[PDB]
Amino acid sequence: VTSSNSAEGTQITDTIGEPQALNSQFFTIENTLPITLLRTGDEFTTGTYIFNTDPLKLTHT
Amino acid sequence: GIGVSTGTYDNQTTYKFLGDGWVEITAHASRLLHLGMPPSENYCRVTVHNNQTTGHGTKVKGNMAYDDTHQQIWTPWSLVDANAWGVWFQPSDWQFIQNSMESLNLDSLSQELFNVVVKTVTEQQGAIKVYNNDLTACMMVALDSNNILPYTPAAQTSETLGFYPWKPTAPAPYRYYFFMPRQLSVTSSNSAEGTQITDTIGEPQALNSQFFTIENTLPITLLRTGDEFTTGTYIFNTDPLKLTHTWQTNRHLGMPPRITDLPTSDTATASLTANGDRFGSTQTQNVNYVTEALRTRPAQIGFMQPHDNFEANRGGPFKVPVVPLDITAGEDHDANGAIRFNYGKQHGEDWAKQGAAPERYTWDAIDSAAGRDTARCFVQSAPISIPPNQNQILQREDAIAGRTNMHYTNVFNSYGPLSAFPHPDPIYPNGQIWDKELDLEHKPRLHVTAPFVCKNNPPGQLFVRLGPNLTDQFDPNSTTVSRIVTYSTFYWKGILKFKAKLRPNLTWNPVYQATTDSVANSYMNVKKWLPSATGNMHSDPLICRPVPHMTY
Amino acid sequence: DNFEANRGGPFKVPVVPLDITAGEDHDANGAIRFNYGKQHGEDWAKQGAAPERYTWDAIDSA
Amino acid sequence: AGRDTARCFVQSAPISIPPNQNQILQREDAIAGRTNMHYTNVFNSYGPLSAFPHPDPIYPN
Amino acid sequence: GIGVSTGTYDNQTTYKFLGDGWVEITAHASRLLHLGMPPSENYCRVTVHNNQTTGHGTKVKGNMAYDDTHQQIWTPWSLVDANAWGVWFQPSDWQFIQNSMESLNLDSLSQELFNVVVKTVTEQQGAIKVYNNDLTACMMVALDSNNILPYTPAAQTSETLGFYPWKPTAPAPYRYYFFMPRQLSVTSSNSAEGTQITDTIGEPQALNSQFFTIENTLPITLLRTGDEFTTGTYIFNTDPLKLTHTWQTNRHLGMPPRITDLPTSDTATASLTANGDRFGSTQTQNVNYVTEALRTRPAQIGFMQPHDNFEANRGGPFKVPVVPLDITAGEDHDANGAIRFNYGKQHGEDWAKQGAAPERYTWDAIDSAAGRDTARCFVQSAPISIPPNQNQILQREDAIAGRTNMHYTNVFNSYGPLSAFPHPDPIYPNGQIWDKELDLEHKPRLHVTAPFVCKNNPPGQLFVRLGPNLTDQFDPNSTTVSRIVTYSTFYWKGILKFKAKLRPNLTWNPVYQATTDSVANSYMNVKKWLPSATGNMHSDPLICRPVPHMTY
Amino acid sequence: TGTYDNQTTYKFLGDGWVEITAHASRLLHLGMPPSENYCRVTVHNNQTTGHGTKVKGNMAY
Amino acid sequence: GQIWDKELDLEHKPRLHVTAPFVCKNNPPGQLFVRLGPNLTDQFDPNSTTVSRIVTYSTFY
Ligand SMILES: [Cl-]
Ligand SMILES: [Cl-]
Ligand SMILES: [Cl-]
Ligand code: NA
Ligand code: NA
Ligand code: NA
Repeated sequence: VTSSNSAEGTQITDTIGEPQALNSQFFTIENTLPITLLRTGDEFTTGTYIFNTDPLKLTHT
Repeated sequence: GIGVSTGTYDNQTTYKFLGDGWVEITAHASRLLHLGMPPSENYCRVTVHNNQTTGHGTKVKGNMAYDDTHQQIWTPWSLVDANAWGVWFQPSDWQFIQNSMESLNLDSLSQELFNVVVKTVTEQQGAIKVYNNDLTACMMVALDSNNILPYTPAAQTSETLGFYPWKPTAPAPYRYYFFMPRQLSVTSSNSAEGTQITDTIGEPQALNSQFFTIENTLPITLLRTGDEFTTGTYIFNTDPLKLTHTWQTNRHLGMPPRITDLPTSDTATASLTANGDRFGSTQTQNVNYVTEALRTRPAQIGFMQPHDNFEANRGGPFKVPVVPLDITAGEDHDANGAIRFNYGKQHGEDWAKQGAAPERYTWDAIDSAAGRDTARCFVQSAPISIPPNQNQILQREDAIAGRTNMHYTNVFNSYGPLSAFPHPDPIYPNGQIWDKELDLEHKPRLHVTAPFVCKNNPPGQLFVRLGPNLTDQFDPNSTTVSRIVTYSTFYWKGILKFKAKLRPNLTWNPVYQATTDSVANSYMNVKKWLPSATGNMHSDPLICRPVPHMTY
Repeated sequence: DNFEANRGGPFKVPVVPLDITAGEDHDANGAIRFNYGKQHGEDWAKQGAAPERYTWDAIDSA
Repeated sequence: AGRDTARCFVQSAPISIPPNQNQILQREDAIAGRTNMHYTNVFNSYGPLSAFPHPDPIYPN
Repeated sequence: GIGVSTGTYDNQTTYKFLGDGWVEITAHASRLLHLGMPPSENYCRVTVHNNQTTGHGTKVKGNMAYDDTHQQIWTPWSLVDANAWGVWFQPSDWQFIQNSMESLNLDSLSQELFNVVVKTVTEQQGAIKVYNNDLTACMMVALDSNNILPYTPAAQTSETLGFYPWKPTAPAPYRYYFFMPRQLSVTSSNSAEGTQITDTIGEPQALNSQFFTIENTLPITLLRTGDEFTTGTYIFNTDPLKLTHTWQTNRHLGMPPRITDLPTSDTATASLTANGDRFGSTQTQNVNYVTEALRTRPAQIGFMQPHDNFEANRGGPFKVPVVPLDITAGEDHDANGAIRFNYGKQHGEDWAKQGAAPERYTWDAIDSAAGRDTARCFVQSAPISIPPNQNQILQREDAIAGRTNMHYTNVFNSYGPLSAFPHPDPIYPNGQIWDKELDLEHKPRLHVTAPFVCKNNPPGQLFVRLGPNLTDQFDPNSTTVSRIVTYSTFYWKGILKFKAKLRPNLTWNPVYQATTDSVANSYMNVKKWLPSATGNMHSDPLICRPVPHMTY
Repeated sequence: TGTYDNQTTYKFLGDGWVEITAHASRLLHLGMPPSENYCRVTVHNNQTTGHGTKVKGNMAY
Repeated sequence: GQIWDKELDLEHKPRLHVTAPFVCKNNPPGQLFVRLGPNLTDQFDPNSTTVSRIVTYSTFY
């Protein structure tokens, strides 16, 4: 953290590190999901999903 | 039933897989206990007042933090407490669970006392001691099923049973807090010498006095050598504990901005489109542009906590607890509630180490996404202008109320409706496992000292003590007490069951695992978990929640 | 306008979108400003790289 | 569950004991150069770890 | 069936736990393949003879090891081979299996080809190429169920399918060895210049000639764009593979000698009773005493192997394979069969690396108890005397037949009825998985190139090729061939199932696990399994059998 | 292989309850990816001029 | 405005989200991914980093 008023000699530390073992997560679509191939005569459906959420008031207080 | 055992020793951990990744971890634990007669035969209302005017006293200026004054009810009873990870699993077990499972939950608890032996000591000449069996003598046992008596987690003061099966242990003596008024005024070393420090302790109050006795509240079982005692099975009702840690911070939530083009070489960077022309949303409408730092995120992961905040009630001053989060790059320990504890040889300290001083360790939250780097934090005046001149930005350096070291971050509370954070990590082996909830209408969202809080009523405390072994001469109307020197030993078996689930595996890259190595002086060197040439053991805190997990 | 920092970097802490009052204290009550393209509202006629911008002020007044 | 504002205080960290006047904020100290405005006046300690009883019923009003 | 897909892409690995620690690992693998027309339309009997008198030729003195001469039948067909660990699991999977399981076995194999597309290429002007669909064109497929044709494991020459799902691959061209006499004489650089090196290759022999054609031996399916082809499920019959390594060597087998007293301090040693008075047994009856080194053990763990032994048959000289065991402290690589292999970018090499040179890696057996430290080995004359004078002990230094570098260990064979050793480790991801057994009355106890050898008949090889796409002008009686430039692409899905069992956990100390780290330049640095700024991947061989296990 | 439909239909079940069914349809365009593989890209605006992070007081950028 | 949102996978969750009115109590609707299949040319080498593909694009409803 610095400000325009802040002394000129002051050096700004701006660093970025190497990928960490504890937090690295590399996913690929190919390896995690089943994939459907669609040629011109094909089509694809998700089927119906049911929401479970709370109502939203349409009035203000 | 003199010459026949009344129980079985068993300290093995068995895993039963029911399929679908579900596992039934049954931890058997057994220890040989030693119980000596109480120094006093009755209940005492003891007071501790360290109001010395020198050293670590409370009378010396600026020594509030050193306060130890309080009143307690000392009882002739002892408590058998096994509420600590170290009692149930051997290192490897903990490792295996942490590396392969992703969820863990308490299922049931059972315990029993058996093979009781009572002995008396008499003198001889040279003088040597002789030990005899008092077959008819007995040991008293009581179980508080409804938790009527004050809850006292022994793990908090390293007084649970020993973490080594082949080594004997002893129960901790039972004692509990009693109300006593306590006032202590605030001062600093700089503070004027003439200034007088008020250090007072009052008389027992009618509105808050509670004196309980085991004898008057619980049914007591007498155990002679041929007897044994069981608690029966207790069923836990607690929430599951995640065995993974989170890493996504507010900066990693959602759709990353779209890069303009792919890097040109393996060493190059890529650039986004101009701040002024980028799409997105912010909550600062004084500037016409979006940036990863200004961009609106769903909620706030982690939050600023007041440190090192001390508050005061009738009882006295005390350090307000804080949620254990990541200590960040900056390593702001106290600001993110890192926990430091000191323990004995029975609970980890190297047996070889000598001196009164205990072993100490500082636990840093595994999670890397909810901590706070106080140094890099700051608040900007609005309407917001960028860049800000020194008068429109409050940062670390700036001092509060003209105090060089007191910065805004010290009294800043960021907690709010949008705050989200992980659960404190379980700590093997010194950590407490479960905890009784506070009997208050409005309860806390969690406890710092334990991962599992009983929604209903927690398992009851197990109390023991030797029966007064009187001598030939006894007078009731006399305060004088004569008793035959007696002590006893007995075994304790406990059965703790967990329900755990094996982890999924979807990342392409290998994941971080808890391992051991041969590199000298490494924290994870195999040599630390092996015996020495003369059998000295050493059990250091083990890592946990090694595997990372998506937060959003 | 509170900024906090983690391993990742500095970031503006979000705030609950409430009424901006008579005083019109925008940032203090989390008004939301967003910039969007022609596909999502911007006038198709408008020209230039700059997107259209709008500031949403919570309907609630209490 | 009450609070004795007078005896309350905050200590700078890393924490040192005893603290010199510059590493401890207490009642006396004034905020924004105002004699009677102390930190306790604008301090909010509420948090995930806060627990307290329910207000008492008041007979007969 | 023109505009409709005929299959599903799926490359996910699913774990199904049946309980009791049993797991059903189902590995789905899918790749997009590219097939071009064959350079030649027919079968060729090609010969390779590197008999140059300079460089790496066989005519230069002492260059036997460089021999590459042989004859082969080159076929216009291509082989789809997925027999390699890298095809089925992503790094993390392998890690998870190695860290948590203790046993692994092959269960079933299934494959299918689908979504076939055939295209023709024609020219244009500026000249640019244009691509069109040949809807009516077809691709030929054949499956050798009974393994009539020569078995050719593509893993041996890094020619299996690519280890990256999102990247395209291609089948390897089919070819097989044909008998041809081959003689090459032994020489050394020191060997006299006038000496003439005999380097001969003979004419095809009647007794050993076998020319097979796909057309004449297998039924062939024609696949047009709307067709698809399935192998149906094959069931493996192989033995389980241990996922642990052994450490006990002959020196750690049985009852350790009884120490006289426990060490006096944590730094002290303990001593046994005098050699002359100690109880026990030895197989050297010239000395009246027992010692850990002389003491009789149950059997011999590991054994001495002849290296670098070259033998010769009609075909030519060849390096005799050796059982992959531990390379010891001494690091005697060739003496313990360490395996070194070179592979392409499709199979691991860093995509970023440039130059014709492939990436190379040397695999050292995980097991630490069966290797041999040639340096420290030795043979003592009997009757045995201790200590032995230089004339009654043969050691490393001593030279055989007056050759400075040829020591007895080079031609010593220790194999015998008492030899016991572990199975070669599986090698992810370059390693072959299963292998066909040799059709000889007396078979080998194992194979070096693969962990699973099919007791019965192995899964059949899958062959493919483009159908000759003729032009308007064609003459049969002419050797001239004109064909329309054609190529095709199609998908391949495979399903490999394993039966594996979760490991037990009984040691007190934490056990060695395969982990990842952040330390720069570490072999196990996370950065190796992540993509680069431009997407360059790198998949190095991963450790396996990390957990130790009792041998006796 | 499908039907285009972008109409919003209201179905009143009575008692004031309504079932709003929103149909939405669009024609999409998909071009091939610039790169065939997965990339670990980094963005670092650490310039010492303009809207860089190296200039004093530019954290927000 | 966004309509629904996935809840944060943390033991202690936020009372709401700023970016959306409906937060899925359970699991939210899954994301729909698409991409063109590599359309290779006559010349292709796996051991090469070089990629040649036929220019392709698609449209669908
Ligand atoms: Cl109980
Ligand atoms: Cl097959
Ligand atoms: Cl959906
Ligand atoms: Na600190
Ligand atoms: Na504003
Ligand atoms: Na070697």
